[PDB]
Amino acid sequence: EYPTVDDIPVGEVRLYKIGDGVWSHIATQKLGDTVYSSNGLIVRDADELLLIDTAWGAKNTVALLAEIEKQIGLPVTRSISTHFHDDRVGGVDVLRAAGVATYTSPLTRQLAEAAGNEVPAHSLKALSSSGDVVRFGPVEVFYPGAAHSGDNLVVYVPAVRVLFGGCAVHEASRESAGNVADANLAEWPATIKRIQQRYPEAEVVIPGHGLPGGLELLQHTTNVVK
Ligand SMILES: [Mg+2]
Ligand SMILES: [Zn+2]
Ligand SMILES: [Zn+2]
Repeated sequence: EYPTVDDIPVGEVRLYKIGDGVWSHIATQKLGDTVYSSNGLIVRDADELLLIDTAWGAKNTVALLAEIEKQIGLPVTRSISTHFHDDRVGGVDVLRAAGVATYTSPLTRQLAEAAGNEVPAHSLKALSSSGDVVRFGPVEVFYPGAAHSGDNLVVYVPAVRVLFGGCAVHEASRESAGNVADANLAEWPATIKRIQQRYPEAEVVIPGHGLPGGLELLQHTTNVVK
């Protein structure tokens, strides 16, 4: 039932119910010859929605908003981007066009600027050192340390025990580390442990790319990082 690269053309988006008031969004994108899939999150708060990550580009993010408005029928009022790469901030200008208040960590804004990528407008201050946590509407935003990138954050929804691990967590089938050009492989194991120790009751763990699983995904990531 979970969408993969094989059932979504580039330029379409799909939503998938994870629990009460929680969906993942799934999109696709081609770099050169390779097509990938990518996951974000949608969390209901009263009569509004908080978006976690873009759908990897402006065309995908417009379609994300259209799918959200079809399937759910509530406005996206704020967004959070979980690191600086295009699959997280790519399409932030689409969000701003639509009146969305876009947030990320200060480091993510600096790194995104340095990479020539779109930059969320507002900083989540108080997310500066490994271990920092802030509450944000219906979720916690946790900065566990460097791993996939120096700035990567995870988002936990406590009501329903859902952890969006983003690109710091690999899916079950993935056996290679991936894009490690911004990675901190030395620190990635300690970062994962901080996540495991913080969210031991998580029922679902969603990676940045691929299929969701449980908490087994965290140690699987430590194994893949070697
Ligand atoms: Mg870019
Ligand atoms: Zn990335
Ligand atoms: Zn990614």
